[PDB]
Amino acid sequence: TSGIHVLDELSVRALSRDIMKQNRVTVHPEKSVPRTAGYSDAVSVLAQDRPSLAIVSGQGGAAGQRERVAELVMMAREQGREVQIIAADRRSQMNMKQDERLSGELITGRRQLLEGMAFTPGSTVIVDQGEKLSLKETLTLLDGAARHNVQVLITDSGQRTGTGSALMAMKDAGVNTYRWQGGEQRPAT
Repeated sequence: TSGIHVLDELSVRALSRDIMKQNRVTVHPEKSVPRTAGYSDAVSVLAQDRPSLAIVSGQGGAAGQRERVAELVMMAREQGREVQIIAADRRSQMNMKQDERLSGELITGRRQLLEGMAFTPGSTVIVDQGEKLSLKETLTLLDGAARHNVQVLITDSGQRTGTGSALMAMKDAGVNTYRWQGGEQRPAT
């Protein structure tokens, strides 16, 4: 009875549909209405809940959009929790830059990537990406961490014409929850 306001995905389901309503918003190029905050408010609220997992599409602004989702990472900075986040194909340049918080403090990126050991899965992951090649590689490693306290918050920059197709794209990255184990044992199949 109590604790029924938020469920495993009921909260995420409602905000995903409203965000898509602006994803294909009836906007004319003669007077395109900018609204980056439209999916910033819908998606940011879902992280305050618990299960971080939604869809977002950008209309204009590429450099400010990558730093914007990183503002969400600050909300985790105060909560004593680091998070792994990847921008579109522009993330490579961000690695040289973006030293205000992602210099190397995600969470299990220490021994699991360099020596084979495992790190306490308990981070939050959000991957904003126009290209889908970035979404699939991030998804494979994230699968192990998602078993514990992790989640996928992502945006996109190529769903303006096809958004539902992008959802299957992430699923094709190897992520598959069976019953006793997910796709953690499927590094490439």
